[PDB]
Amino acid sequence: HMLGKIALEEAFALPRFEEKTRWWASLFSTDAETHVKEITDINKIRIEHADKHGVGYQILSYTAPGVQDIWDPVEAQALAVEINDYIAEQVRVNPDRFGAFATLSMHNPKEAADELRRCVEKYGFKGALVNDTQRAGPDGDDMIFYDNADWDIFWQTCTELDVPFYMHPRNPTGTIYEKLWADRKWLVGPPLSFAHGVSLHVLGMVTNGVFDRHPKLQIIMGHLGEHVPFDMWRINHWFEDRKKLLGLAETCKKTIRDYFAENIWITTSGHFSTTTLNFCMAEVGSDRILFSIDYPFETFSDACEWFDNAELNGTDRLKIGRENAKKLFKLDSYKDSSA
Amino acid sequence: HMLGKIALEEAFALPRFEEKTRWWASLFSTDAETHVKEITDINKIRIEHADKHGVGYQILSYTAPGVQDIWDPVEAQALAVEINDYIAEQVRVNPDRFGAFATLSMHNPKEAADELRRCVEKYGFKGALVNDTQRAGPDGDDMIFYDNADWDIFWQTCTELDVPFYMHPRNPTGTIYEKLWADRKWLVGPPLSFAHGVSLHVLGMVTNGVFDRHPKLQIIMGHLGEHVPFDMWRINHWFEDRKKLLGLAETCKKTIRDYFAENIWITTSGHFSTTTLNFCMAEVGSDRILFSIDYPFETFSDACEWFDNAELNGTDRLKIGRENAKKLFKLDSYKDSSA
Amino acid sequence: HMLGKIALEEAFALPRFEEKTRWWASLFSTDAETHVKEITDINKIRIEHADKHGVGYQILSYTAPGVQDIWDPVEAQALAVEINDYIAEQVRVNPDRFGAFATLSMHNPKEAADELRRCVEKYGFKGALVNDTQRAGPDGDDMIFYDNADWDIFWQTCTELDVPFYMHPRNPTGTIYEKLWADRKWLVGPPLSFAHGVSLHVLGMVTNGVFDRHPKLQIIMGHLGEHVPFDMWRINHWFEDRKKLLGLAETCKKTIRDYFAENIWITTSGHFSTTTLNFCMAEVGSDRILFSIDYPFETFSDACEWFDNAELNGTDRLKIGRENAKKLFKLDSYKDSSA
Amino acid sequence: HMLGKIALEEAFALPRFEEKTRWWASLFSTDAETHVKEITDINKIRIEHADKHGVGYQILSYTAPGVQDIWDPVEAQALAVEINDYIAEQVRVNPDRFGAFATLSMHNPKEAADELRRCVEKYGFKGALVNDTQRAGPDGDDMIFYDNADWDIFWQTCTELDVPFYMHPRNPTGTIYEKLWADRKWLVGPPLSFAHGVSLHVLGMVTNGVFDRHPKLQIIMGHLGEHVPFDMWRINHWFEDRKKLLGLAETCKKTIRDYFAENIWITTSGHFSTTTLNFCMAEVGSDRILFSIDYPFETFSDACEWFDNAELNGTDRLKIGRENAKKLFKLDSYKDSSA
Ligand SMILES: [Ca+2]
Ligand SMILES: [Ca+2]
Ligand SMILES: [Mg+2]
Ligand SMILES: [Mg+2]
Ligand SMILES: [Mg+2]
Ligand SMILES: [Mg+2]
Repeated sequence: HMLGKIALEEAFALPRFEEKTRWWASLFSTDAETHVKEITDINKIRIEHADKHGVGYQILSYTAPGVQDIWDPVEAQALAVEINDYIAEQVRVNPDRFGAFATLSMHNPKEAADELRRCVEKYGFKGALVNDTQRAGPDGDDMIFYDNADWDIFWQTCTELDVPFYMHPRNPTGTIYEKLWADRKWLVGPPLSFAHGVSLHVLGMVTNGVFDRHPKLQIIMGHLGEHVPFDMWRINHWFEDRKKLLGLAETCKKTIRDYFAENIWITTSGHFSTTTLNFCMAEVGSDRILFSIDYPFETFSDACEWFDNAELNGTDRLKIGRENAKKLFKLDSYKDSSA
Repeated sequence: HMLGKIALEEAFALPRFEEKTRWWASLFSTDAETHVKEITDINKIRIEHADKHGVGYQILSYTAPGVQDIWDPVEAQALAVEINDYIAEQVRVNPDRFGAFATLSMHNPKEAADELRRCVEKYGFKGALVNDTQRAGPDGDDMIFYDNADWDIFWQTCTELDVPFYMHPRNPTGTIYEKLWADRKWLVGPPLSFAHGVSLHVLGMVTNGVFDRHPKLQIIMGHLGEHVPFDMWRINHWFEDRKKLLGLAETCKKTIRDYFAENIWITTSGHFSTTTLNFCMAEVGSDRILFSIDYPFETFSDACEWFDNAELNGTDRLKIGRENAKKLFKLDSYKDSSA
Repeated sequence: HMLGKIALEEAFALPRFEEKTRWWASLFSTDAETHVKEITDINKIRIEHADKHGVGYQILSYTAPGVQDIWDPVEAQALAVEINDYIAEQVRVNPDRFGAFATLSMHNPKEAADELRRCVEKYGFKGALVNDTQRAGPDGDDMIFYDNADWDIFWQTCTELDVPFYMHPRNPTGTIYEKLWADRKWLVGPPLSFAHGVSLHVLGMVTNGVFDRHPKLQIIMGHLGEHVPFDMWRINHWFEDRKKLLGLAETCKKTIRDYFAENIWITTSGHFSTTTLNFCMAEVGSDRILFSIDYPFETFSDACEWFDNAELNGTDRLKIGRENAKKLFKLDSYKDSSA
Repeated sequence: HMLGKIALEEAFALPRFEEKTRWWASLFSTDAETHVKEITDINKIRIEHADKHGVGYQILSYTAPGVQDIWDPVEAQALAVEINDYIAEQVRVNPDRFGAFATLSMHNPKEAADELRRCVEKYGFKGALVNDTQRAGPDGDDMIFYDNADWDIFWQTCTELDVPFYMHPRNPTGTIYEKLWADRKWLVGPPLSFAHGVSLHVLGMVTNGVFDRHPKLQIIMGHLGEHVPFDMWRINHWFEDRKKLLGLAETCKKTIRDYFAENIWITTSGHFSTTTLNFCMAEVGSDRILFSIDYPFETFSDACEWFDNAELNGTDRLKIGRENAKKLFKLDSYKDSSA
């Protein structure tokens, strides 16, 4: 019933990466042929789906693992630039229906800062979406986290442009994959490993003071917060009543609840559960929750039939469905934006 | 107000390991001197606390990381035997207040099976409590998981004795620690890493068919299920609607909800949140939730004041507080067991 | 697709009361012709609905206001006897699909007790269902309540036979209707007036000591408890911390939560809300919640599609759907009872 | 330890009505002497409580049953004028701690509108608080409801001044008390009768079109909405899917959820339940929930210790504790308003 919804965990892939798309689809799709067409399509099938399910605006982003899988910094940077140029041309076809997040190589803070700036200033991109850590090292076995002082120049750019950063998952790779996941591989992705990566990274940003140095910074997590709201009580207790008396306070000046009120957002991507949504409204607050889908790994029908029909007060259905995002991303009018 | 409560995530340490106890306390306690005395005491301070807070019975278990930190199999086995002999003598002082879980070396399935059998048949231990994977390899960088066919002999022993297995966390070590945790070390333990280990292991047991080969097996998780109930909807969706059409059904014959109804238990250790408890009652069911404390990392006061005073229907307060555990562990009478 | 569900707020009417049936339908049905057919049918339409929606067993009862609308005691008693004899003959056609509640005139405690006893002993009825207070007095403007010593012989018959009593609503009538409802007539029935009557009556039983004199007595309320769970905290507070220091304790010896654990049941009739069900699971406990429909005022489709597909743990879906009622009504078998 | 909280179901009585005050206290207080002192005090005991419990601002109102108990219209109106003049003088001593609601005789719409207007324009009162229906008729056994066209001039005055109307309960009286309550008298007041009256009246305003004729009108209910949120699903179902196909749509143009998003507020007075608050956050939305106490029938300690320490996200703690009310009542400053 609700129209003008905004979705913002919505992936695309370059047409020239069909092999990579099919490999990823072999893990996460039950219809590879349909998946290939849907993840590459922008302006036809995606619009048909959105027209049928009351989605007015979609903020598109590059599929995982995307650029974060690329450990050669020169190749990674060139791919990020290529993807951003590509999607900017695609969204120009229907700008009243689509915006985009920047795709970044995260090998170098200044390089990523400059490319984010290019995307926002040249193309009007709405923020950045990065698939967790950047693979690095001679054969990609290292990983680059962004929760340290080397990345201050990048987070300062996010706050200067006043745009959010969506911390999306990626698959485990290298030694981590071999040690923890190969022998229980069906847990890779949405069932468990994705959330383990994102929650580690975002709570690393918390405990390493990123939101203290950059109190304006907005970080978004999918999948109703990648487990974190479930342990809001336990994290807060073990911070305020334990670790904050042992040294954590030196690099973490506020409570986990403060950071969720001031800095962190969660979306409903891939987690179409009213019971869990209700629990998140208590632990995080409806003001900090955004509707999203996770297309094409999830269907518009599943996400939108769920949300349109969920038992929910009308105030929060409007906020989660579009008004929260309209404010956060400073959106102009779009289809059914005031319907 | 409720008396005769049962707690079963309650740790002790051997008096001769004071240095190890102090190191662990430097991470997880704000009063090392009191912690040292409390984790070694069995029959005096522990009883004073329990008498003040309506705890009739405690099932004791060895502190983490315990034997799972020991990668030399000969040393590990000898320590497990030592600990079990020690605690059996300690609980004989007040058997109406204390039982114990077996402490095991998990280097070898048959060895662990035999020691569990010794503990149950000789000492009347109530089950096993193991701190996640067993460190192994020449310098302890390897880890032994129990979700495979080599461990069938061990899980068959659990079901033959009809006793549960409590999958407790341990700290990350070796390469995993260096790669994921050293640069965000305040997340080690209760704030995040503990739950990541246990949930991986237990969901590995699920997806590798342990509960299919051993449908009577009962596994217990602390900390309200180590995130898993939060993603019950998402795991079930990505199993039944995705991975089960891609190959998971070959080694996983039931739904995640079936396994929580038939095989898995959660406790309230270290997670004194009525809002989260309510959400777990919806996702898991009050019949599958056990009260516990996590002493001495948590206080009796915190856990028992919370639970005694939580808004809760009287049926579930009695079940979670003691009647669920009385049935699961086939308990004879104990202090206030019918009060 | 749970099978073998039990529903027990399921109404029929005598064919000879068509004019009265059409008047009730003019208030509470959008399709009077289908309503007349459905409320008078026992063994065809009703069975077809149950076959399509996984309902194995239904306990049938007489429509409201029913005998409680009849203020002439002789006419009322003869009608009750007629109804019970009638429904006994009809449910003989499908004893594995139907049981019945006794229909009673509640003008006289001994008369009602004798007729309940005849129904149970002669016909195997499962209990009694009564539409709130009995209309009485010259023109029916008086009300007979059952929460007093005159009714002890009746409550004792319920506990002796060990069958429950379903306190169903009826419409407001006479001076009460004129004074409170006529100027806001769209609130009559399920929107408000029904719950106001039942909660008054049942909380009257509580505060007048009925469950103290008859501790084994089981009372069932529909519609998730007619508001009472919403105020569980508030009622308990204003009893234990206020009124029970001013005189209530003289006739009310347990807490409201005690009575919901020991004496009171709620059903899901006409209240197909998972959010509200979850809240009742917290305030009342899943052990004390029964599935029901409220057919034909509600459809099988609405009730069963909601419950079959509600997000709920498997343990509580089985209990609420059938196992709670199977135990309460001592059902050893019926269609799909162990499906 | 949230400071600057706003409470607004906070009662006073005139010193000259001591006998009436002691009678009300005999029903609803366990300490009559303290009650008399607290309900008549404005500027000493009340301020001390607020200083100790983080309440910056209180909107005071006259005790129930108040002017609504007075069936002589001339006496009732003179009493209202007296009360408003009185409380205006008392709150001048602490304008950064107190505002007031108008006390009204509701015998005549124009008379009430004129007195509300005098209170707002002359004294800066914040709205009106009325104890349900106005007693009227020879011996006060009649009731005046406000959900009809006669009261349009009054509702228009509320929207013109842009101030809300608090529908507070009163005791049942006369024939209604005798017929429904006298034989179960411990249910009178907070346990049940209060909510039955207020929900009847407010849902009467809904179904008689008051919010359609006056879409800007704001109505406040105490006690987490007097049961209505519990039946949000059921009311909405029986309106939109039943009664609105039989005639309700002629005088009721929006859904019940619409009216709770646009016109109706609930407060936490006398209902210090986080479980129930969470449920109301789902059914009503945190934006429409206001903190309040119900002093001196409830203590500051109970209300404020509950709310200050409730598990709640930080965003909603600030909104419910003060920011919602700050916006509704256009408060630019008061003690600790931005603390
Ligand atoms: Ca006919
Ligand atoms: Ca005096
Ligand atoms: Mg995604
Ligand atoms: Mg522990
Ligand atoms: Mg019914
Ligand atoms: Mg009040």
